[PDB]
Amino acid sequence: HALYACIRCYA
Repeated sequence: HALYACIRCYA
């Protein structure tokens, strides 16, 4: 949804 959570998700 936002770039930062996308990062969280892949991490």
